[PDB]
Amino acid sequence: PQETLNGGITDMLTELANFEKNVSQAIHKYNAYRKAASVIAKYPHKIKSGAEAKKLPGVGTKIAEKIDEFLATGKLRKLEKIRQDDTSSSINFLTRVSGIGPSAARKFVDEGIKTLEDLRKNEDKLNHHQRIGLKYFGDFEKRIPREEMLQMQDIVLNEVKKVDSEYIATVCGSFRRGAESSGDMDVLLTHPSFTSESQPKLLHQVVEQLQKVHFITDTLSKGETKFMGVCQLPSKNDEKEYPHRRIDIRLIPKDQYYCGVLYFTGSDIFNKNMRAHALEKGFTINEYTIRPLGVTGVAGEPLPVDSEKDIFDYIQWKYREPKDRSE
DNA sequence: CCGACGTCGCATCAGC
DNA sequence: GCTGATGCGA
DNA sequence: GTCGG
Ligand SMILES: Nc1ncnc2c1ncn2[C@H]1C[C@H](O)[C@@H](COP(=O)(O)NP(=O)(O)OP(=O)(O)O)O1
Ligand SMILES: [Mn+2]
Ligand SMILES: [Mn+2]
Ligand code: NA
Ligand code: NA
Repeated sequence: PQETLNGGITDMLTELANFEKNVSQAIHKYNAYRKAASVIAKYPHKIKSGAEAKKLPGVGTKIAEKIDEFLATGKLRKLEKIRQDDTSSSINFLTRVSGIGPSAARKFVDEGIKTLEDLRKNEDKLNHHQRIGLKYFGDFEKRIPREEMLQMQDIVLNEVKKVDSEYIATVCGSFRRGAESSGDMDVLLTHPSFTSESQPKLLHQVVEQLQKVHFITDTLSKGETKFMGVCQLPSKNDEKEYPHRRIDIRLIPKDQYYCGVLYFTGSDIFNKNMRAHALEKGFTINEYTIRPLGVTGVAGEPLPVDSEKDIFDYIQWKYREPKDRSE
C-alpha cells in the first residue's frame, strides 16, 4: 500500500478520530476510527465502495457510509462543518500542546484562549508541563533522524556508565527496531541492587548526571521509577542548534527488565500479536512478567526471564530480532 | 442488547 | 495536611 | 463506532 492509495479515506478517518478524542471526549470512538484507518492503510487495493471496506475488521456500517459519501463527493459534510467551527477547531488544535488534553483545551477555549499566541500571553494559567509543551511546540512535532538518535544514545550510555558501571541501560522503542527516524527516546534502566523483592535514588542519580552535562534540559515529571523530560544534543561549532527532543527514562527491577525491554521495544502491533499467542499457548504476558495459566485460568508465579529470548522460548516462537517486529 | 475497548506513574485537583 | 480522583501521556 | 457474547 502506497500513501495516497486510500490516503483520502485514512486522512478523513484520522481527522474524525481526533475530534472524537479532543472535542467529544469519546476515547473509544477515537480508537475505533484509528483502527479503521490502520486497517484501511494496509489494504493493498484502492477502495471502490464502502461495502468493499466494510469487509475489513474494524470497518462497520457507519464508516462504510462515510466512505461512500467521500468516494461520491470528495468530502464529508460533517467534517467540513466541524472544521469551520471556531470552538471545536480551537479545542482540537490546543491539544497539540503536550500537557493540554481534552479537558484543559475545553477550559481554555471556554474563556477565550484559542491560539498559541493566546497561550503565550496567558502563562500563569499554564501548569509546568503545559509551559514546557508550549515552549517546545514546534520541536516536539519534529521527528528525530537515526543519526541524531545514535548521538543521543552515545551520551546516555556514556553518562549512565559514568555514574555506576553496574547500571544496565537500553534505548528501546522504534530506535531499537532500527527505524530511520524516531518520535522520541525510550530508555530502560536497571541495576543489580534493584529487584522486585528488594536505593530509592537510582533513577535520580542518572537524571542528575544527564542534567549536569546539559543533555537533559527540562523535566515534565520525575518520580522514583519514571522520568519524563526534554533533551538536546550539544551545538556544533557555530551551526544550527538541534531541536529539543522528548526522552523517557524508566527504572525497572532486574527480574522484570527483559519483559520491559520486549514490551517497550514494540512495535504496537507486534506486542498485540505476541501477547495473544501468548494466550493461545497458556501464558499471560504484560510489560512486567510472563506467567502461566493455569488449568482453571489461575496465574501461577512469574517465570524466570534473563533475556528476551527466554520469553520467545516459553511460547515456542522463534526469536525475532527487533528489526523484524513491525508486526 | 449492551459492555469492552490495557494499564499505570506522576502532577495536580477535589474533598475532608 | 491527608487521601482518593482526575487528567495526561504513553 | 465496532465487535461479539
Ligand atoms: N499501546 C501499546 N500497546 C502495547 N505496547 C505499547 C503500547 N504503547 C506503547 N507500547 C510499548 C511499545 C510501543 O512501541 C513502545 C514505545 O512506545 P512509543 O515511544 O509510543 N512507540 P515507538 O517508540 O515504537 O514509536 P515512536 O518512534 O513514534 O516513538 O512501548
Ligand atoms: Mn518511542
Ligand atoms: Mn515513548
Ligand atoms: Na467490518
Ligand atoms: Na496535548
